[PDB]
Amino acid sequence: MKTQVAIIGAGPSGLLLGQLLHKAGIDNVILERQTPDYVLGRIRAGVLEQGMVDLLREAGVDRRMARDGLVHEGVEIAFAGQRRRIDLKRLSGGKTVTVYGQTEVTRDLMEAREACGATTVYQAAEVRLHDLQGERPYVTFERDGERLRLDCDYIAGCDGFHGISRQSIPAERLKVFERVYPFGWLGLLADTPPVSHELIYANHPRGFALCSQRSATRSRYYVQVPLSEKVEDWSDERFWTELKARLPSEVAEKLVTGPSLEKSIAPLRSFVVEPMQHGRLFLAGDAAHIVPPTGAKGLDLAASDVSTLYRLLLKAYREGRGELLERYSAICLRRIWKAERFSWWMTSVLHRFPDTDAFSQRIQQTELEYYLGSEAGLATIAENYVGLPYEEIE
Amino acid sequence: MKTQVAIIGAGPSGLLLGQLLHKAGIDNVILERQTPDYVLGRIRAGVLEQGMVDLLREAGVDRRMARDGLVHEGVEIAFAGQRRRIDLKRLSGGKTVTVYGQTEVTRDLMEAREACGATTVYQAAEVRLHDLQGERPYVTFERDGERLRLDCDYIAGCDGFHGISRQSIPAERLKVFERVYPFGWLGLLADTPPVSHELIYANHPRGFALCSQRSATRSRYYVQVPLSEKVEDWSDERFWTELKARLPSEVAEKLVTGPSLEKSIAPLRSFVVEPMQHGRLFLAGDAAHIVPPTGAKGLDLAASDVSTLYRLLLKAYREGRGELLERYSAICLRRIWKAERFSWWMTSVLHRFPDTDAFSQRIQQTELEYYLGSEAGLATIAENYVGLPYEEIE
Ligand SMILES: Cc1cc2nc3c(=O)[nH]c(=O)nc-3n(C[C@H](O)[C@H](O)[C@H](O)COP(=O)(O)OP(=O)(O)OC[C@H]3O[C@@H](n4cnc5c(N)ncnc54)[C@H](O)[C@@H]3O)c2cc1C
Ligand SMILES: Cc1cc2nc3c(=O)[nH]c(=O)nc-3n(C[C@H](O)[C@H](O)[C@H](O)COP(=O)(O)OP(=O)(O)OC[C@H]3O[C@@H](n4cnc5c(N)ncnc54)[C@H](O)[C@@H]3O)c2cc1C
Repeated sequence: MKTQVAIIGAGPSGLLLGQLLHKAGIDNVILERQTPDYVLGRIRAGVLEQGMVDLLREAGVDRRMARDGLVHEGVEIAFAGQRRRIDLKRLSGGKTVTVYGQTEVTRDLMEAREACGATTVYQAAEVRLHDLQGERPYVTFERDGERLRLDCDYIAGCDGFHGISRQSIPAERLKVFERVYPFGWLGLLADTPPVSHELIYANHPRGFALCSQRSATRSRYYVQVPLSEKVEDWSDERFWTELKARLPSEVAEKLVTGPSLEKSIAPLRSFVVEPMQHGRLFLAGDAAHIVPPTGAKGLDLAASDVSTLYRLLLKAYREGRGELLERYSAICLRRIWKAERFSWWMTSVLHRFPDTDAFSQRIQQTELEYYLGSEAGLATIAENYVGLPYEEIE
Repeated sequence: MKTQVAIIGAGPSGLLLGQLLHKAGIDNVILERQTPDYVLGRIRAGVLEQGMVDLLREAGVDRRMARDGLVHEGVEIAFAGQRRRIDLKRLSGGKTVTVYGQTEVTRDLMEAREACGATTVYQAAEVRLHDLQGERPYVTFERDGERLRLDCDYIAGCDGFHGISRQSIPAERLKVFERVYPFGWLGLLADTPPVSHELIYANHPRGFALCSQRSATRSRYYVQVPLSEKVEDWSDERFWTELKARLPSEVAEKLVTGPSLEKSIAPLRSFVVEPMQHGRLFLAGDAAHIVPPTGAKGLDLAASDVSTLYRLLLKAYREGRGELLERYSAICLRRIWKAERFSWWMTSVLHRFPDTDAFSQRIQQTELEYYLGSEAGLATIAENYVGLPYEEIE
């Protein structure tokens, strides 16, 4: 079998690269280990920034987001009795963030790709990548017991942290940067009206909590939990009590609780790999980099990687200027390390850390009292939260 | 013997409190373990901010600083080949910093106090503090073998980190916050014209370096050195070679070197104690708090403590409103913890740390690439470097 671009993974990154390219006359095939159903069970992300809003419009898939997504102009941080709002519209010069669930984003792109008739093979087993430094790479895989060959020009690894494509690169050609954090986020999605018009992040003695939303009648809540915990030990009851124990009393009394639709523990991680390419293989999104979700940056980096990868592949097919695709990693990593620093600062000022000594607790709070009470301090959080500018290409 | 205020220590803090009070008709005695000569051998500080410039004028001791001090409008940070200037005048709204040596500051106040005839006892041995929670405290001490009694109303501990007065408080009434850093600053003062019109701070692979000045013909240089080192192992030659090894090549070639006037290793420390008072005893300056010299904040906190202590003692004697001196610590500590966070951030982004793993080196550099390339990021360093506002009293 044959195609121009082969994309491994059909989550936000595989599907958006796939769509942008189909619209530009550049053929592509997506390969996904799981089912449409299993991919849609993953609740993940609520907050989108301008880059990803503009790209979903560039791929003509913006309709349901323009009606149903929520434009937010501020967010609140709760610490030590206080409750402080960062006005993102004015501390960043008009930028806002968009609340629209990741399940929904994925649904819009799964419906769009289906309508145009571009190839997608779900349940594609044991994907292997071959001949990466040659002029004609290929993907082998198994569909219902039969082992098949797909030839392409170029391969995009959009397959997440556990995907086969970063492990398909010689480990000596790669430099891994990692930090594991001693906690996870216990999440709980409920069909309840949210506790505030805006998102509330909270540093509490007992550990972190976050009040998010998916729409006017759906809510997403997290509490920081230890690496030892397991979801079957946190009953809906247990959770709501602990979430209320971590909020300002006049937020917790206004809380409308209800039964979970979904409950799960995500571990926290900072991960970068350099380079983000090998030969004809280009890693994008979570294949190449993980951030802790505290700063809402995961989909911010997927969109700029994908925007950069699409823009350089157009130049390579429409324009014959194919030399420029070796500029991929250097363009991407400048943006990855600033969103990685933002995601770590966020994480470390808002979570409770094991065997923190007296001095560092005091510094952590003073960090929050400074950045939130200073015009310039606030603007450093706000321009990072709404996304920094994109980079020059040529 | 008797006085109104007794001040333990005749460095920048004891002398400035002492002077301000003599001018307001409030009598005071200073007690100092060492000699005038030994106190003046201590080279310490080069950078002063607006609060301390204005206070030295309030105490009428500003003359030689107005002629001889240097007004600086920017400072430079060197990291990874780059060399970036923070314009402090415009990123903070007109504020500047003053380069004038601490030896000189102390000399101006030792000469002023001498002219007015206010009491100073140098070589005062084994100062003990007695009866602190009573209505009539006193200092005992020994002058040339004879053990003498000094009665006062109130005592100011302006005696540094090693002073007897913080140890004179019941250890249970105190909460100590401390961080020891795994390095020191090797310093070297030379009678050479400085390498730049402005101060250069440098993060280099080999460890930290700083290019400072005392005037157009005198220079102050430091290199970060390990806690194991001893000054007799660093010859002037050894030092100059290492300082040149840590600078941008086109700074190191322009360097005019020469023999040391002074050479010494200061260990780095963050220290806070809460409260900053006990009964009739009020700690000020370095008695109460230590910062690493990276942010030039030590004399910034001495001046606001002293300004606050003077202002509340005037109110207590001129106005009979003596209740307000229990507001001392809460007023001071708000300013101490923001200058302590600034001094730690500074310290950790610019020094080389032991068993730093791949991820944190990358974050440390990304910290520097962000704060220096963002308008808001730069303003957070600049308003902290020139000193934040002072606090409301009433
Ligand atoms: C709790 C949580 C909250 C988050 N909240 C936010 C938020 O508000 N905002 C934000 O910006 N980010 C957030 N994120 C991050 C965001 O969810 C991710 O960055 C996003 O899912 C990345 O898209 P992706 O397509 O690159 O990878 P994924 O979404 O992981 O998709 C990769 C796909 O590849 C498939 N694949 C894997 N291995 C193979 C293989 N061998 N062969 C074929 N296919 C394979 C997988 O089955 C999967 O479908 C959050 C993440 C978590 C965990
Ligand atoms: C390398 C270095 C560089 C620095 N650079 C700067 C800079 O550029 N800018 C800045 O803002 N800060 C800087 N500082 C900090 C600044 O030097 C200090 O904060 C400053 O000396 C504090 O003044 P002080 O009077 O409170 O304490 P000190 O200056 O320490 O004086 C206290 C005095 O009390 C006396 N004393 C002690 N024990 C007793 C006792 N039992 N009885 C009686 N008297 C006693 C001592 O002998 C001494 O004279 C630097 C410090 C160092 C170490």
